[PDB]
Order: sequence, then structure tokens, then C-alpha cells
Amino acid sequence: VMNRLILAMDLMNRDDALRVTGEVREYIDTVKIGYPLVLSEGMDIIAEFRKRFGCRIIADFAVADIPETNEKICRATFKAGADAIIVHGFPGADSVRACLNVAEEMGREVFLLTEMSHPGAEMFIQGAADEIARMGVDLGVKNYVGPSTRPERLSRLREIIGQDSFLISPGVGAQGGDPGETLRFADAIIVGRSIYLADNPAAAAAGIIESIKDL
Amino acid sequence: VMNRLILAMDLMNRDDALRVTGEVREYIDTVKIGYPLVLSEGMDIIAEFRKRFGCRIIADFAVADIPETNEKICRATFKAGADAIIVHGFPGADSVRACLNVAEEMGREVFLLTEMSHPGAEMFIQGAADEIARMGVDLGVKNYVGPSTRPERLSRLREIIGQDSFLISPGVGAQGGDPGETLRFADAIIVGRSIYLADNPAAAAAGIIESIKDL
Ligand SMILES: Nc1cc(=O)[nH]c(=O)n1[C@@H]1O[C@H](COP(=O)(O)O)[C@@H](O)[C@H]1O
Ligand SMILES: Nc1cc(=O)[nH]c(=O)n1[C@@H]1O[C@H](COP(=O)(O)O)[C@@H](O)[C@H]1O
Repeated sequence: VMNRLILAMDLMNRDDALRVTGEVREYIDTVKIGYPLVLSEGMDIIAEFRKRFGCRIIADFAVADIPETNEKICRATFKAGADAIIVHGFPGADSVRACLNVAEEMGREVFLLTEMSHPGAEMFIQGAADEIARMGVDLGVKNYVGPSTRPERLSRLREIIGQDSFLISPGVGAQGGDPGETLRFADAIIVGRSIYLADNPAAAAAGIIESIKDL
Repeated sequence: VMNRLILAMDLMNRDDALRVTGEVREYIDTVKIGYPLVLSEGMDIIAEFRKRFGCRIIADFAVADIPETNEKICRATFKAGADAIIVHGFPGADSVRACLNVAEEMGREVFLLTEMSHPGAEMFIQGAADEIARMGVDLGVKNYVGPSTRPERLSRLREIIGQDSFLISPGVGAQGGDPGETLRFADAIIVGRSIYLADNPAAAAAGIIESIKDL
């Protein structure tokens, strides 16, 4: 990913989302779009972004249903032009395999979310996260998401998935994570509010990239 | 809920979704709409259904993100006219409280999903489900979802949440659950494919209601 930085575009207005992404485009080449933007503006926003910016799009849909429904969600998401989808591992292996099957059929990718970045992840998810990551390895998952807010957990995840898997990490900036520390273990960092709520998003992105280039 | 039956409308085409819901409307008064329909047809389909059928709409969005994102998802979902939203408990209490806060602000309801109905739920979710339900009780959640496919787990959930909480249950029909057994513990059952894939959905719904009225 360009500069190892993925923009989390969670503004809920098409005009604002387009303006901020355009302003930071020279620093990124992957945008993560989630339900805040899609539920406000529609699935067509994915193809619009892909066309206007020529970026890769990761659909952060935190997919977390039964296998049949997960299949339908993945099929709608890739039909809309997303390059990859983020899927929860907590619902178990059949739910994840449903997503992997559709990604195989459509030439796309699944990212497995293993431990979440927020405080509540400590309640249930963290205790399952090593096993979720091991399940990923055993299903042949090659792309993973783990938390910037806990780099010792990010280290342990990297250890489970090995050096050839690709690992991206949210929770940088607003949630407390550090870019440079997170990039010791992740291949790329995801940044939302620290860029898109900034008075000058391009300067915010540039400042992050500057602290990165040093590593 | 009319006849204790909620239709899970997971067809992905507006025309087919409208036709089946119209055909079964005399038997239900609550429709659960999830991402298969919304990601195909847009969020406007919720208001369309609410207007055309005068039903209550539960948005099955399996919400499973960090608190800030959950807030945004809930706000978009209620702005679109949904009466209630389904939220995962696995991400922990802060994520659930974010949804409860928005439902309080907008005069709407949250359903907490506690154990899922599919086989993979046995891997991680089932081991956490009693505690997720207890967390719900301690947050003041009054509406819950638990699995028709495991009525001994549905009994244990009912025991945790008490008799005054409202409990709805998917996995009836296609996934193997039985209407009458599930209604020993749940207030209402959710049915999707057994109705909407039937040659005659009205006859399928009627046949279910007939086996219900007996209880
Ligand atoms: N999918 C996620 C899983 C996760 O564990 N934490 C996380 O923040 N996210 C998403 O990453 C982004 C973090 O953005 P920010 O905290 O940098 O604003 C938001 O889209 C979150 O929904
Ligand atoms: N949200 C759900 C949680 C769950 O545990 N199981 C379940 O099937 N669902 C949903 O209920 C419906 C079950 O439909 P069917 O199996 O009756 O076709 C589908 O919308 C599933 O996504």
C-alpha cells in the first residue's frame, strides 16, 4: 500500500468524503470504506471512488453473519467493485469459509479481523483472538487485521500468521495507537479521524508519512 | 409480533422482496431486513417497506464495530426509518452501549445478539454467550436474539434475561429449528428461506402459523 497508509473514510456525506479523499490521494492508494459512508450514500459510492481516485477499496463491513448471509453480503460487495472485504473471525470457520468461497469465485480478497482495537475487545474477543488467527491460517487466509492500540497483541498475531501474510492495523491516532510502533508488526496502518477530522487532511497525512519514512 | 412470526426478507431484488412480503403480510407485522436486501437496493427500501406494508422493521445489521462506528451505523439506520437494530454483543459493552445511546436519542430499540444459530457459533460465540447475555441485562437491554437450532441454549438464555425481556429466534426451518419448540422459550420466531423460497410463501407462512396456534 502506498506509503503503508490506508485512509478510513468514515465521513457520511458524499461531498465531504470526496473532498478529503481527493486532498490526501497523493499519499495513499487504498481507501477503506465502511457502513457509515455506504449506508448514507449507497453502494454506488464504491465504484465512484474506484473510478475518481484509481485507489484499491477495502469494504469494512465487519461481516459477522451465518454462512448463507455472509455469501450474499460478499457477492453484493464485490459486485459493487470492492477489491477486498473485512470479515469477523468470531462467528467461526464456516462463516469465514463462505466469504473465502465468494472471494475465490470473483477474484477478490478477504481480510480476517482477529482482535479489535477498542477497550471492549478485552471482554470476549481478545481471549479468542489467537485461535481466530490460527483458524485463519488453517483456512488459508492471507490478509489480517489486528489492533494498533495493543502492539504486544499485534506482535503475537504476526507470530501466528507468519511474515508472508499481510496485516493491516486500525486504532492509529484517535484511538491512541502510534504509526511507527504499529508498523514494527503490521504492513500498513489504517487512519481515519486523525486525517479526515483535521483542519488540513493533506498536512495530517503528510505528517504521518514523514514519521513513517523514518522507519 | 403478529402470530409470533417475523419474516427475514433476504431476497436481493426489490421486485421479488416486495411481492413475497405483500403475499405474507396478513400473517406477520414485523419484517427483518438485513444487508443482502439493503446492499442490493439501498437504505430507502426500509422506508418503502414501512410505508407499503405498515409493518415494524428490524434492521439486521449484526452491528460489530468500535463504539464510534457503531454510533454512526445506528444513526444512519434509524434515520432510514428502522424501528430496531440487531447488535452483536461479542465486541463488548462499550460497543453495545454506543448503540443503546443512539436508540435512546432517537426513540428506537436495540436487540442484542447473544448466541448465533449456525454450526460455527460453537467455536467462539457459544462459550461467551451466557456472559454476553448477562452483560445485556447489566446494560439494561430488553430485547435479545438467540438460536432456534439449540433450544437448550435458548432455555439458558431465557433464564438469564428473565420473563419480561423480549427474545426472538432465527434458525427455524432451513437451518433445522422447529417453530413450536423454539416458541417454548422465545417470544417470536424469525423465518426466512422456509417462506421466501417456497413455491407459495403465503401457504408456507400459514402452515407455520397453524403449527403455532396449537401451542
Ligand atoms: N474495522 C475496525 C476494527 C477495529 O478493530 N478497529 C477499528 O477501528 N476499525 C475501523 O477502523 C477505522 C478506525 O478509524 P479511526 O479510529 O482512525 O478514526 C474505523 O473505520 C473503525 O470502524
Ligand atoms: N442474524 C442472524 C443471526 C443468527 O444467529 N442466525 C440467523 O440466521 N440470522 C439471520 O436470520 C435469518 C435466518 O433466515 P433463514 O435461515 O430462516 O433463511 C437470516 O437473515 C440470517 O442472516
